[PDB]
Amino acid sequence: MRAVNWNKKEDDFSLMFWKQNIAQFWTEEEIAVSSDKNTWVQLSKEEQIAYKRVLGGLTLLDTKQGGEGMPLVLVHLENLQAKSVLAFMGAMEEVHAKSYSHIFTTLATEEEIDEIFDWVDTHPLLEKKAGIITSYYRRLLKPEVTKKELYMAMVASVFLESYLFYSGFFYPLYLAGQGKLTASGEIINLIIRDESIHGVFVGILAQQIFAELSAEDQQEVQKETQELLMELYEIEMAYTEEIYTSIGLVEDVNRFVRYNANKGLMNLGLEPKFEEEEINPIVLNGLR
Amino acid sequence: MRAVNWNKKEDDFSLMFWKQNIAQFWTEEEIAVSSDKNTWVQLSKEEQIAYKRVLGGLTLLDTKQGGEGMPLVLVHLENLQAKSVLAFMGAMEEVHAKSYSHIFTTLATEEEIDEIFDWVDTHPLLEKKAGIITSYYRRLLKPEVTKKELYMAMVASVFLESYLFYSGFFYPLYLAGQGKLTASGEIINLIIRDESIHGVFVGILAQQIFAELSAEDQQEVQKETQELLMELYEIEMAYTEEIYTSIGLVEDVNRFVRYNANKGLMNLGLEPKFEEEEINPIVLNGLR
Ligand SMILES: [Mn+2]
Ligand SMILES: [Mn+2]
Ligand SMILES: [Mn+2]
Ligand SMILES: [Mn+2]
Repeated sequence: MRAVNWNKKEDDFSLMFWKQNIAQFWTEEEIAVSSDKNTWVQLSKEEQIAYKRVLGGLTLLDTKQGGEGMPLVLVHLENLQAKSVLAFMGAMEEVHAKSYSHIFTTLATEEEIDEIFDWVDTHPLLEKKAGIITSYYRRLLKPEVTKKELYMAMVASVFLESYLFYSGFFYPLYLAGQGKLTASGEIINLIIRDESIHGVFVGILAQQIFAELSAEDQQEVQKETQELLMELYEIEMAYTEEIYTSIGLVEDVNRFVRYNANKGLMNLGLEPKFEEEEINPIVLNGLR
Repeated sequence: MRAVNWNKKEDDFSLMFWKQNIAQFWTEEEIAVSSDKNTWVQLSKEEQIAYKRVLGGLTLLDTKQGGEGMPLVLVHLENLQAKSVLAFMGAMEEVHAKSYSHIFTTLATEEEIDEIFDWVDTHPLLEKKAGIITSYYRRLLKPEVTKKELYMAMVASVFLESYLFYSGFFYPLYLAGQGKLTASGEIINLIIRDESIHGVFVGILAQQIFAELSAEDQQEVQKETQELLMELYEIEMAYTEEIYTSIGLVEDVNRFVRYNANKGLMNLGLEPKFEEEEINPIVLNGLR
C-alpha cells in the first residue's frame, strides 16, 4: 500500500497548490468585526435581513463542501499529492463556516442567530440547490466508482466553489465597496481568495479525468454538465428574486451570478455560456 | 438541510478541540533539519536504515489517516461541530506526511528515497496492518452506516492514532533523547502532540456512539475491539523484531508499544490490557 512521496511528483501542480493553500492560511480570530456595528445599525431592517439570510446560505454551502464535497472526491483520487491538497481545502471550508458564526455574533442576538439557522434548514430553495450538488457527492459512497461519476462530482464541486457561492458573496462585497460592514467584508474577501483556488484546482483534476474518458462518456458528461449549469441557474434566479427584491438589487446580483458561472465553466476548460458583462463597480471596489 | 451553527453547542468539547487544533497549527517550513546531517553521519548503516524504514511506515499511516480514516468517519458523523474538528485533523495528517518527506530530503538521496517508498509499498507487515485498519474505514463507503460500523471505524482510528504509530515514533525519540537528529526529533514531537489530541478526540466520539448502541451490539463490538487489539499486537511484535533486531532495541520498543496500546484503550474508555511498565528514560528525554 502506497504512502505519499513528495520526492516523486505525481503531477505538475499539486505542490504549488499545497504551498498556496498554506500561504493563505487564516482563522477568524485574526479579524475582529465589532467595528462593523456602527454601519450595521444604519442599515434598514430589509438590508439586515438580506445580509443575515445570504450569510446563512453561504454557511450551508461551506458546511456541505467541507463535510461531503472535499472528503468524498478526495477518497476516490489515486493521486496522493492531490488528495493532500483536497484534505487541506476541506479543512478550510470548516474555517470559513466557523467565520460566518463569528460575524453573526456581532450582528445578531443568540435568538436571532438560531432563527437564521432554522430558516436555512427549512428553506426550500437552499434544500433544492444543496440537494442537487450533494447528490453527485453521495453517489461516491461506494467502494468502486466510475470516472463519469467522479468527474461529475468534480463538476458539481467547481460549480459550488466558483458559481453557487456568488449570489451570497455579492452582498457583503457590495456593502463593503460602499464602506459598510468593511471588517466582515475583509473576512469574505479571505474566503473568496480560498474558493477561487479551490475551484481552479478541482477544475484541473476534472479536466485530467475528462481526458481519460471514452468519446461516448465525454459526450454524456458534457450533456450532464450543461444541464446541471442551467438547473442550478434556474434555482439561483429564484433565490436572488427572493432575497434581493426587497432591496432592489435582483438584476445586479443576476449579472454577478452569470459572470461567476462563466468562471466556473472556464475552470473546467469549457466555453462561457452567458454574455460578457462588466462586474458591478461597487462590488469591484469591495474586492479591492 | 442543516448548516453548522457554532452559536448553539452540539456538545461540551468540540469547540475546545477546534481551538486547540488551530492553536497547535504548524507546517514543515518552520523547522529546518539540515543541521541533523552532522549526527546522521555518526550513525551506522543499520541505524540509518532503521530510521528511514520507521519514517516510511509513519508516512503510510498518516497517508491512510488523512485520506481514508478522517474523511470517512467525518462524513458519517451527525454532529457538525465535531465533523469540523475531524476535517482539520485530517488536513494535519497530510501536513505530517509531507513533513516526513522534508526529513527524507536531508537524510537521503532522491534514489534512496524512492527505494524506501518502494519498500513501504511492498512490505508485508505494513500491508497487513494498514489493510486491517482501512478495512473498517472502507466499510463506511455506503450511503448509510450502522452505529456498530461507525464505532468500529472509530476504534480502528484510535488504535492507529494512539498505538500503531508508536513502534515508529520510538526511534526518532530515542535518538533525539541522545542528542542525535534533534531537528527531526522536534518535528516528530509536533506530530506526536497532534496525534495525542486526535486519539483523545476520536475516543470521546467512540464512547458516545458506544453508549447509544443496543446491549447486543455493545457486546459484539466489545469483543471485536479486544480481538482487534491483539490481532494488531501480534503484527506489531513481528514488525519490531524485523526493524529493531539489527540495533538491539526490540524489547525496548515492545514495552513502548504496550504503554501506548494502554493509552489507546484509555482513550476509548476501556481498561488497560498490558502490565504497567515505566517509560524508557532515553525516550522520555527525547520527548522533553
Ligand atoms: Mn469555503
Ligand atoms: Mn472552497
Ligand atoms: Mn498524523
Ligand atoms: Mn492523527
